[PDB]
Amino acid sequence: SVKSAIIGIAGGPFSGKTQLCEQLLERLKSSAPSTFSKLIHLTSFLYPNSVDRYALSSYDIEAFKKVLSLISQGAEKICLPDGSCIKLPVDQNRIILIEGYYLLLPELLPYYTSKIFVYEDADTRLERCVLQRVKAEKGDLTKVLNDFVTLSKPAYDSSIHPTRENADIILPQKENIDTALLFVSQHLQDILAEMN
Amino acid sequence: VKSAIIGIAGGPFSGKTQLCEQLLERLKSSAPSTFSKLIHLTSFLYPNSVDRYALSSYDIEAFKKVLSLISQGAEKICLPDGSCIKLPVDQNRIILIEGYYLLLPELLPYYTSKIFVYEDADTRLERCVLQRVKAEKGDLTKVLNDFVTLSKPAYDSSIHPTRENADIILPQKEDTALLFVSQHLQDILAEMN
Amino acid sequence: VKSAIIGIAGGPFSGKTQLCEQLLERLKSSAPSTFSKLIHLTSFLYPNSVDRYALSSYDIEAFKKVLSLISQGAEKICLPDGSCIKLPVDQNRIILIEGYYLLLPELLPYYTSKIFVYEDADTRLERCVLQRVKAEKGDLTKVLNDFVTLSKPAYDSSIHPTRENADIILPQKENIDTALLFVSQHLQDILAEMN
Amino acid sequence: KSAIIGIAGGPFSGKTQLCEQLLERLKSSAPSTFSKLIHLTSFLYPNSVDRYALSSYDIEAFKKVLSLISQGAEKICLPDGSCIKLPVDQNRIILIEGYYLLLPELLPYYTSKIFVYEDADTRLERCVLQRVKAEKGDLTKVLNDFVTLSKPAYDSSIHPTRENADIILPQKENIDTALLFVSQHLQDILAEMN
Repeated sequence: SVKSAIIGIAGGPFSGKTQLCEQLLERLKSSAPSTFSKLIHLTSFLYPNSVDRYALSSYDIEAFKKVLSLISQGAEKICLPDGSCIKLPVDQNRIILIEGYYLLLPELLPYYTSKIFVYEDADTRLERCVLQRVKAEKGDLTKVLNDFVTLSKPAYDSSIHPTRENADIILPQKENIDTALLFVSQHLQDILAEMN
Repeated sequence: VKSAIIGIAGGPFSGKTQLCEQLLERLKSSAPSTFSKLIHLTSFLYPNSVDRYALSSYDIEAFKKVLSLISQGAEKICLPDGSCIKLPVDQNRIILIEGYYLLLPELLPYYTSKIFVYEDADTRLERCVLQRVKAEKGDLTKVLNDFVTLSKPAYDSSIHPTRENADIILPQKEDTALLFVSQHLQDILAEMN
Repeated sequence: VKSAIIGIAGGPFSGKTQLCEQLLERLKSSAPSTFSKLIHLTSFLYPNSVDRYALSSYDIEAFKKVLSLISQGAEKICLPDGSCIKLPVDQNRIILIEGYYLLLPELLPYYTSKIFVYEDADTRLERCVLQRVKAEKGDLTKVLNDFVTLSKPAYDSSIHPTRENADIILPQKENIDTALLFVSQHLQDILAEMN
Repeated sequence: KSAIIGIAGGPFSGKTQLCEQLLERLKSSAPSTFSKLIHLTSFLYPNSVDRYALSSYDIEAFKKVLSLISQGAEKICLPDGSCIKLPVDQNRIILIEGYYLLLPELLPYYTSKIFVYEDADTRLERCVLQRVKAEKGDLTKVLNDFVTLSKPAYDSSIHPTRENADIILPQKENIDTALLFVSQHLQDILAEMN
């Protein structure tokens, strides 16, 4: 009865996957308002008091698998290690967008209806990091560079990057990605059309 | 009055050609009222080019002008092949194009969609030997030599860096890319109507 | 009693074993009074491992003990495979070690110097089948399957990201004589400092 | 008699600083041996807004300078106006540094071929630390120069040449380890010269 679609959107640190997911969510609100849609952040599954948000070792992957299964099974309430609880309606079909670094672990692949990897080069990602944290939020340039390079870079190199080819769709990031946005939104509309 | 151009690029032995042949047959079976045609970038090779992989073997400006004419709604286009195609002006047009260098910067603005079929070089070499050696019974050494001495420098220096000009990169698993791109063409056909 | 440890890593079918033997020749002929020997990381595999490429198949902690013992000047060291290595204590010693997982963060402090033999994936597969199919007349299909299904995930997930831990990355090609000479000169610089 | 050392690398990889310190070490340690550092930027086309792109480089002029040093000519002038006098009574060590030294056409002229490798985010970090934190330039303009000009040039034209090097030296934010490696290599070349 209650059908659910899960979209895993992975990517490296500062690849803009959250903004991309908000844009997809706009299309879902306007084109399928009777379908329940929601964005979930993999960071809500960080272990409590984790120091390194980039490292795979900081993520409760089993809790995430349990949440994925509960969504597929038609559950109405899911609670996350965050402390957050999410009401999932049972009088609508559901499409859950999920966003994070480690969505494409082999162990996780069978749970997704669709799999996307937001690909951006390391320098462009560092540029986004600097423009957000230094230019906009007036943080300290050296500390921001060091957080990126000493913490985010080893995590990306060892654990995130090798999962990128597990995606069905790799989205290369640019100044304007409107065409790729409509490819993906049309794909999600096709998913809901078959689901409904 | 409307024409849709779909560029599907990819490395040597990435299967992009068969991908477009299958999409072409699906257009023939499911949308005969729409004009569909597949153009191969090899139609723009220079005469008697020994190296089909190398960028230097391709008349890129001739390809840019054929693309521009298709974008402007031209009714007849002629190729360096010597062949000429009539594109009807009383039908919507959906043009599949396949080749190594479709995603050079100067060509990017003409496409309705830009797709790169991605595989790792060892995967592509495996495909190359399974076709050329196991099926065609070619000499393993000569096939490996063609791949590594001719196709690999071309891909490494001239094809690979264009992959990020695509709107969509399809990592190939050996069916997935075919389903995605056919659904994409259904959406494009509906929007063009 | 001084010891220099050279860690030589690389992917599957990168030719690092052959390169290490070439380095060994130059050590034998150039510094015969220094003890030199090549050790393979494959002697630290767990018994009856089905996947020789996977990191999970390697007793890395035993490898760390052996590195520590070599540095401490030990004379006899036995490996998980059953081998025992006699290292003279009346000579200085240079130990070349060869394998997939040598340049892993935890292991970096033990090496006197660190090399990664780099080769692209397609040329490594070419080496693989030219050895195993053209020379050894194995089955082309099974060889391709072994490379792509077992060697390739191990390399992509665990070997490749360690390559930039090397002091020297050696790009593989038909003629590596210039790079071979560079590395041999480096190793004799190490020996000259040791004496 | 003659040694040509090509040290290539991407934008903001520190190959210039490394080569400068190698040249100064050569001045102190082998003063009887003629040492000179040639910058590929001396072969930029006039009024180049993009110093990174291959198309802004007079490569043919660079190959002719390479051949003239190989043949032992006594002066070669560079497109920027500097001229090099090569003594006929001295051994010579020519350090060369630049993005495109490892184009295939140019490979045979070198005694040694080195690529200073660093990841693109590390090189952007070097660029920003040097030109924003140290030289007090505008962060947005520096980032735009790196990403819109240096990055396409590196990705399409510098990167693919990197495996033409004999030796790739991986580096992080500083250049000390590469400096020691190449310093010892130059000492071995000098010993061979005597």
